[PDB]
Amino acid sequence: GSNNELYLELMKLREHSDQHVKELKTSLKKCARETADLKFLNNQYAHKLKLLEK
Amino acid sequence: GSNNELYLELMKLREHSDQHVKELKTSLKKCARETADLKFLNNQYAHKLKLLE
Repeated sequence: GSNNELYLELMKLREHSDQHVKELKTSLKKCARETADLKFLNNQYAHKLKLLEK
Repeated sequence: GSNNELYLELMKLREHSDQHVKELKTSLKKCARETADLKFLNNQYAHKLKLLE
Protein backbone atom coordinates (compact mmCIF):
# COMPACT_ATOMS: atom_id res chain seq x y z
CA GLY A 1 0.00 0.00 0.00
CA SER A 2 0.95 3.64 -0.53
CA ASN A 3 -0.30 7.03 0.65
CA ASN A 4 -0.64 8.10 -2.98
CA GLU A 5 -3.17 5.32 -3.49
CA LEU A 6 -4.91 6.51 -0.34
CA TYR A 7 -4.95 10.13 -1.53
CA LEU A 8 -6.30 9.11 -4.93
CA GLU A 9 -9.05 7.09 -3.26
CA LEU A 10 -10.10 10.07 -1.12
CA MET A 11 -10.25 12.16 -4.29
CA LYS A 12 -12.42 9.57 -6.02
CA LEU A 13 -14.77 9.39 -3.04
CA ARG A 14 -15.19 13.17 -3.05
CA GLU A 15 -16.07 13.23 -6.75
CA HIS A 16 -18.61 10.43 -6.33
CA SER A 17 -20.19 12.24 -3.37
CA ASP A 18 -20.45 15.48 -5.36
CA GLN A 19 -22.35 13.61 -8.07
CA HIS A 20 -24.68 12.13 -5.46
CA VAL A 21 -25.33 15.61 -4.07
CA LYS A 22 -26.54 16.81 -7.48
CA GLU A 23 -28.91 13.85 -7.81
CA LEU A 24 -30.31 14.38 -4.31
CA LYS A 25 -30.90 18.10 -4.87
CA THR A 26 -32.97 17.14 -7.91
CA SER A 27 -34.95 14.52 -5.99
CA LEU A 28 -35.53 16.97 -3.14
CA LYS A 29 -37.01 19.63 -5.43
CA LYS A 30 -39.27 17.01 -7.02
CA CYS A 31 -40.51 15.74 -3.66
CA ALA A 32 -41.06 19.28 -2.38
CA ARG A 33 -43.40 20.04 -5.29
CA GLU A 34 -45.37 16.85 -4.69
CA THR A 35 -45.81 17.71 -1.01
CA ALA A 36 -47.00 21.20 -1.92
CA ASP A 37 -49.60 19.80 -4.33
CA LEU A 38 -50.89 17.21 -1.86
CA LYS A 39 -51.14 19.89 0.83
CA PHE A 40 -53.21 22.13 -1.44
CA LEU A 41 -55.44 19.25 -2.54
CA ASN A 42 -55.94 18.06 1.04
CA ASN A 43 -57.08 21.54 2.06
CA GLN A 44 -59.71 21.48 -0.69
CA TYR A 45 -60.85 17.98 0.26
CA ALA A 46 -61.06 18.76 3.98
CA HIS A 47 -63.19 21.79 3.19
CA LYS A 48 -65.51 19.98 0.77
CA LEU A 49 -66.08 17.29 3.39
CA LYS A 50 -66.91 20.01 5.91
CA LEU A 51 -69.49 21.56 3.57
CA LEU A 52 -71.42 18.30 3.22
CA GLU A 53 -71.75 18.17 7.01
CA LYS A 54 -73.26 21.66 7.16
CA GLY B 1 4.39 17.51 8.20
CA SER B 2 3.14 18.48 4.75
CA ASN B 3 2.29 14.83 4.09
CA ASN B 4 -0.10 14.86 7.04
CA GLU B 5 -1.45 18.26 5.96
CA LEU B 6 -2.24 16.90 2.49
CA TYR B 7 -3.96 13.86 3.99
CA LEU B 8 -6.05 16.01 6.33
CA GLU B 9 -7.06 18.41 3.54
CA LEU B 10 -8.12 15.56 1.25
CA MET B 11 -9.99 13.93 4.12
CA LYS B 12 -11.67 17.26 4.82
CA LEU B 13 -12.94 17.51 1.25
CA ARG B 14 -14.06 13.89 1.29
CA GLU B 15 -15.90 14.27 4.59
CA HIS B 16 -17.51 17.62 3.73
CA SER B 17 -19.07 16.18 0.58
CA ASP B 18 -20.15 12.97 2.32
CA GLN B 19 -21.72 14.97 5.14
CA HIS B 20 -23.59 16.94 2.49
CA VAL B 21 -24.97 13.70 1.03
CA LYS B 22 -26.03 12.67 4.54
CA GLU B 23 -27.83 15.98 5.06
CA LEU B 24 -29.72 15.81 1.76
CA LYS B 25 -30.53 12.11 2.16
CA THR B 26 -32.09 12.82 5.55
CA SER B 27 -33.97 15.83 4.16
CA LEU B 28 -35.33 13.70 1.32
CA LYS B 29 -36.42 10.98 3.74
CA LYS B 30 -38.22 13.66 5.73
CA CYS B 31 -39.92 14.98 2.60
CA ALA B 32 -40.90 11.43 1.61
CA ARG B 33 -42.41 10.90 5.07
CA GLU B 34 -44.39 14.12 4.73
CA THR B 35 -45.63 12.93 1.34
CA ALA B 36 -46.76 9.62 2.84
CA ASP B 37 -48.59 11.40 5.66
CA LEU B 38 -50.39 13.61 3.15
CA LYS B 39 -51.27 10.75 0.80
CA PHE B 40 -52.79 8.87 3.72
CA LEU B 41 -54.98 11.85 4.56
CA ASN B 42 -55.62 12.50 0.87
CA ASN B 43 -56.77 8.93 0.26
CA GLN B 44 -58.86 9.01 3.43
CA TYR B 45 -60.58 12.22 2.33
CA ALA B 46 -61.15 11.13 -1.27
CA HIS B 47 -62.53 7.76 -0.19
CA LYS B 48 -64.81 9.45 2.34
CA LEU B 49 -66.03 11.84 -0.37
CA LYS B 50 -66.94 9.24 -3.01
CA LEU B 51 -69.29 7.58 -0.51
CA LEU B 52 -71.30 10.72 0.27
CA GLU B 53 -71.45 11.62 -3.43
